[PDB]
Amino acid sequence: DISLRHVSVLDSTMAYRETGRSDAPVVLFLHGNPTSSYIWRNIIPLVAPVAHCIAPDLIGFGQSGKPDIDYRFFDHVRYLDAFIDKLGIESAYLVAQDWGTALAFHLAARRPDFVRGLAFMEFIRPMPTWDDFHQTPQAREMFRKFRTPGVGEQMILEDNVFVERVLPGSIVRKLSEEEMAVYRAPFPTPESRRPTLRFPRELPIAGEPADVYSTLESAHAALAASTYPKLLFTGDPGALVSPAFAERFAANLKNCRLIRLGAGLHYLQEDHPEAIGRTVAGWIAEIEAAS
Ligand SMILES: [Cl-]
Ligand SMILES: [Cl-]
Repeated sequence: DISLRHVSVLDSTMAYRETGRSDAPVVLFLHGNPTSSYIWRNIIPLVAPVAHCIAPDLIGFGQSGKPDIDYRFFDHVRYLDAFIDKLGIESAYLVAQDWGTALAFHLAARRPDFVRGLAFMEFIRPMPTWDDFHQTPQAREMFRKFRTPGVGEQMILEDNVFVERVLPGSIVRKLSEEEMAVYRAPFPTPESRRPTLRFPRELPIAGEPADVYSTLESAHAALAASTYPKLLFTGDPGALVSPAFAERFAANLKNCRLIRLGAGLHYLQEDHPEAIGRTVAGWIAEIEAAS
């Protein structure tokens, strides 16, 4: 059974999904834009036998509160940090996708000993040019429009394009009507959609925004030097991560195994939950037995 809980955090509240035996290591699942802990619903039960699974809804997403903030990357850093402290988590495996990987990389860079292992996919990295972002002309044009004043507000705040187009368009299988009802539930109003507009405007592309760009460059330098166990999952063709890029990226990290899932785009949990869950569970069991 998965439980949906709430925990007071800073000036607001955060929801999180929880399951697993509490005497096992913690695994923290970190979603990105514009999902929530719901995207881990078919993975968490498969890791539950070996770990204490904790999957928060980032502030402003899912069933978490909606404080009056900018929802910058650095805001998410503060709320996630506060969430981890409030639950008393002193060390954890991290499982992450999209902006959840930026949060995971930055957490690991600040507290390297916190990470028991990092399983990541479809991750954010500093992108020196627009040619380094994604793979398709239509994605490049759309995210350029997100980052254009006025245009981005119309597409995302008024028309909810990140939830209604980018999310189902970046998954191979068809989402059910109920699944899309869940994913749009946090975002019924223009004002509620602010976090899904701020995130693409935070993506580190061509040096902007400079603070995120610098921060993720440092995070990736720490990642490259780190020696904790790592799993990089990839889809084909993928989206932010192509198979060929994943192969080189993992081969240039220390202690990183590459898992090729097959047909996938950006939100790989919706196309390969059992492969991801079973692989993570076996990887944790391996690492825990090795102690
Ligand atoms: Cl996600
Ligand atoms: Cl984004």
